[PDB]
Formats: sequence, C-alpha cells, structure tokens
Amino acid sequence: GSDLGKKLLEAARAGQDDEVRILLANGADVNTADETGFTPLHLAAWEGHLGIVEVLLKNGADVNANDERGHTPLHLAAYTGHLEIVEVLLKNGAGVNATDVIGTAPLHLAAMWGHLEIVEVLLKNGAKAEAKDKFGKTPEDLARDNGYEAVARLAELAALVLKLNANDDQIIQEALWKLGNHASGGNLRIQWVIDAGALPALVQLLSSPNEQILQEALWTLGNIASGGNEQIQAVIDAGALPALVQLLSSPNEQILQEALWTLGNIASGGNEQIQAVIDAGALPALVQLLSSPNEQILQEALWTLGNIASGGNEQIQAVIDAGALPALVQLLSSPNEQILQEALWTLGNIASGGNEQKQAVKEAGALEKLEQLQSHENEKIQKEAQEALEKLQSH
Ligand SMILES: [Cl-]
Ligand SMILES: [Cl-]
Repeated sequence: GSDLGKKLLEAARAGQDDEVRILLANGADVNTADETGFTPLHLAAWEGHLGIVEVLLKNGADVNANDERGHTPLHLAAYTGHLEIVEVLLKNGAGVNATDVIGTAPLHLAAMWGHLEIVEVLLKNGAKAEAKDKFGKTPEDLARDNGYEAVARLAELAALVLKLNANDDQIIQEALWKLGNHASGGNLRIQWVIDAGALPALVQLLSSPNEQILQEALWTLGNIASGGNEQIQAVIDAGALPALVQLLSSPNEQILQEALWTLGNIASGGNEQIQAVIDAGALPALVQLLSSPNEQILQEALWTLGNIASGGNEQIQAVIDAGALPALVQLLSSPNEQILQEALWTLGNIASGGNEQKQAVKEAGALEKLEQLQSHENEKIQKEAQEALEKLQSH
C-alpha cells in the first residue's frame, strides 16, 4: 500500500538519485502527477537534478507533460536556467514552442531572466522569437533589453542567410525582404548582416533568372556597399563585381538602376576599390548607358563614372580610354539641370588628372562649354562649371 507515486515526486524534487532508481524499479508510475499536475520530471527540471531528469526519461517519462497551467518540463528548465536539462529535454523531443494557458513559451521564460545561453539553444532548436503571449508580449518584450536582442538578432540573421540557399524562390524572396530591411538600417545594422555571412549568398543569387530575386538581392547589396571601405571590400571579396557588370545588360530597368547604384557605391571607395571596378570591365557598359533614354539610369551611370574619375591619374585615363569624354561633353548640352551638374562634376574630376588627362578634355571640346556654363544663371551649375574649369586649369 506504499504510495510510490508520492514518494517518487518527493525523491525527484529532493534530488535523491538512488531513491528515484529504487522507486522506479519497484513500479512507481514515472508519469505520476501531483495535485496541480507536476510530474517527477517537472520537479527534477525545476530543481536542476540532471541525473534524475535523465533517469526519468530513460524510464519513459512524458517529456511534454503539462501541469494544470500548461507548463512543461522545458518551461521549468528554461525558467530556472538549467541549461544542461534544457538540452537533454530537447534531445528527448521536448516541444520548443509549447505554450501554457496564457501563451507563454519557454523562450519567454529564458528571456525574462537573461538566461542567454538557453535563449541561444532554444532558437537553435526552432523557438519562435515572434511568439506573443495573451497580452501581446514577445520574449523580447519581457527581456527588458538585457542582452537578449543581440542574441536573437544573431540567430535571426543566420537563419535568413541559410534560407537564401532554399530550393523555393518564394522562400528566398521572403528572406531577401527581411535582409533588405536589415540592410536599410544603415551603418548601425549593416555589419550584423555582413557578419551573418550574407554577402556570398547574395552574390550567388545575382545569377538567378528571377527578376524579383535580383531586385531584392541588389537592394541589399547596394546598401551594404554604402558602408565604409572595409564593407565595400567585403562586397568585392564576395565576388560581386563580375555579376554586377553582367547585369548592366539586363533588359529590366529597375535591375539596371540598382546594379549601377551598387557599382557607384563601390566606386565611391578607395583607389584599389575603384581599380577593382575597372578591372571587372564596367567602363564600356557605363559609357554606353550615358546614351540611355532613362534619365535615372543615365544619372546613375554618370555618377559611377564620376566616382571612378575621382581616383588616380591611371584610373582617370581608363575612363578616357573607354570613350567617355564625347558623351560627357554632349551631356553639357542637356536641358536637365541635374544631369548637367553631374556631368560637370564628372568632367571636373577627369580634368583634375595630369597633363595627358587635361589634354584629352580640351581635345574633346569641353573648354568651349565649360566657359559658357561659367556664366550659367543657375548658381549650382555655375559652381560646378567654375570648379571644373579650375581643375582643368590648375597644375
Ligand atoms: Cl542544468
Ligand atoms: Cl543560460
């Protein structure tokens, strides 16, 4: 008539390893429940008795037993910060997204206390970071900015990067949307995207025939390329330039615009990074796009060329050798005042080179038009024409 169930509950909670073993051998119900539904596994998880947790599971304990609140052993181990028990429970099939009667999941309980190693393990095993409880609170809400956000962000970005390798374009697309959102965050977020390993996957996606994938991938890449020179170098080192140059032949004008914007951002870096753009063969396509009827594409190519021409004399000469000057001089007759200003800036950069570069500018007939625009009634164009003529005339 011994109450083996009661004795087992008490032995499990007290950490009496030998007594648990003996009670189980004598037929105690491993899934005994107390007055509010706690099983021996609940109590051992709460108290942190790893050996007893393992013995109970070996003897068939229900890893997902619910008490009357809906708490599982995983809830209790997460709440109490018992990391090794969390791992053992998950290894034995614990429900990582189980919710109690008010919608609380194990991740909520780990986050609220700052059990950040458990947070990491739960996320690694598929815990949902956006899970909301009865009052709309996510685990992030309950963490109160205790370091949870960095751990969750690391996990969210690495999962998004892995989805870029999926074999469904819709999975790739929705992941690119979220990565694009992160890249939109500017310098305070972009390094997290780089550190998640996104750049190689983004570059590889530039071979996709799916134009929506190309558009979202380029959007993310261009924003990363708007960072510092070390971030530009990561884009280059990921292999972006040959793929970007290929896309300058795209029939899609949005892809064309985004590719030029990304190339212009890269070309806004250091001299070696300008040289990478040249070495990838971008200049022929850039010069051809100066004839584009689309003014946004025209202006984006103009700006990229001006950035390239902000480099050394040999890089300026590469622009000249690609035939840019006749097209640039033509653009000084543009009715559009933005294109006129950007053409003056690019030509001024070219004119800031050496004697050889200055001579090509004069032979292209730029002096006639620079001195004419020196008196232009628009002050901005007047400035650029003045400064450009100065660069041409100095040294
Ligand atoms: Cl533990
Ligand atoms: Cl922890």
